[PDB]
Amino acid sequence: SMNPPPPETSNPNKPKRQTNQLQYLLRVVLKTLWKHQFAWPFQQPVDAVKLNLPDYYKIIKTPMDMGTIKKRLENNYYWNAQECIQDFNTMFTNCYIYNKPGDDIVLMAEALEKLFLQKINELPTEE
Ligand SMILES: Cc1ccsc1CNc1cnn(C)c(=O)c1Cl
Repeated sequence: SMNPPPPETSNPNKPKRQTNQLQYLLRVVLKTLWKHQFAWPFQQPVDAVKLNLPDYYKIIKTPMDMGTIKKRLENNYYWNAQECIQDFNTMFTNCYIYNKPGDDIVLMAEALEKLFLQKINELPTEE
């Protein structure tokens, strides 16, 4: 079973903003997670072919990854911070739903999620 098309990172029909919260989401939140030692499995869409996960996209119908989020932030895809926060949460949720407690990938997601929560706890108020 092939990979699906990746999530959209460009859509000229979609209204966009550059906001201080979205800037924080790139400069602080994404940056922190991206540089982490456990970031690598999450830096691009799950390649179900290479990774021999033929049931992945049967189970996971809203795929998300930090490669996609990074592109969405750098290319100003979002209207608001909540959209981006939802993408991160979708990414973590997918990992927990597909895998089992104590799997390496789940421990990796937990570490990244801890940092995610720490950083969005201090999301600045809108300017
Ligand atoms: C590359 C790697 C590292 C530990 S397990 C694994 C392959 N499978 C993966 C990869 N990424 N993600 C997000 C998954 O949920 C699954 Cl199950």
